[PDB]
Amino acid sequence: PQITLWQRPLVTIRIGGQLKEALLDTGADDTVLEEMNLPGKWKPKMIGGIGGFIKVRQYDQILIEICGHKAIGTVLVGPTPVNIIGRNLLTQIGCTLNFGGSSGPQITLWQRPLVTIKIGGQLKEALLDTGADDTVLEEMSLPGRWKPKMIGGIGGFIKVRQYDQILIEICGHKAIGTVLVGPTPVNIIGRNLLTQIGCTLNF
Ligand SMILES: CC(C)[C@H](NC(=O)N(C)Cc1ccccn1)C(=O)N[C@@H](Cc1ccccc1)[C@H](O)[C@@H](O)[C@H](Cc1ccccc1)NC(=O)[C@@H](NC(=O)N(C)Cc1ccccn1)C(C)C
Repeated sequence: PQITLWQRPLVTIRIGGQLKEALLDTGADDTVLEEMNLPGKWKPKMIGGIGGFIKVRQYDQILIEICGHKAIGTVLVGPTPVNIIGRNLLTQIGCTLNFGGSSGPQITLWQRPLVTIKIGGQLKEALLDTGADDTVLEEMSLPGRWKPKMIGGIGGFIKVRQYDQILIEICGHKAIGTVLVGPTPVNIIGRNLLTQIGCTLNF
């Protein structure tokens, strides 16, 4: 199958005899599920994201079915707004990112999908992130007017500066779109620019 990124890549998993909805997320190392009470023992863990850390419980060897495909791995359970399928499970279902309509350059998720971007006129690297609505870069100087905005993620909300109609080159592809600038741990390329450069998920 192929998943487009016009929408959030939400899918049905099953985890127990339960269907759940979850987000297919290439920028997440880990898989995070909403609070549910599993039998088993767990380890305490702190995970971070945009706006800070939350505490989670780590369960090992959970089996999930993602789109008729089985995966077995570590899941973290906690007060997440959304169930996130991270690269630890996505690699097991054979999921790749493909640019150019389909293979096309093909990117595996065994490691973090980091690429070089050129943004006026520096090179940075950024994570290709199918779970993000928006593109968030580290603090930099872009020419143009901006406005304050707030965005959130795991851990909460950050204040960003929004610039519209900015040119960016992602792997030699041009995109012209909105970029948020603020105190993000990582440069994130989200669905707003991913779609411009013809990125899909395939398995
Ligand atoms: C779940 C965590 C275990 C995960 N963290 C994580 O993997 N690490 C910290 C390790 C790491 C380090 C360096 C590089 C890569 N990975 C995480 O938050 N990953 C982010 C990307 C990120 C990595 C590192 C630092 C900061 C961010 C996700 O991949 C990213 O897609 C998240 C997912 C998300 C979405 C909704 C709610 C919670 C989490 N989106 C976001 O944080 C964006 N927000 C949204 O898009 N929304 C809140 C809208 C929305 C609503 C509903 C559904 C989806 N999206 C920001 C960037 C604008």
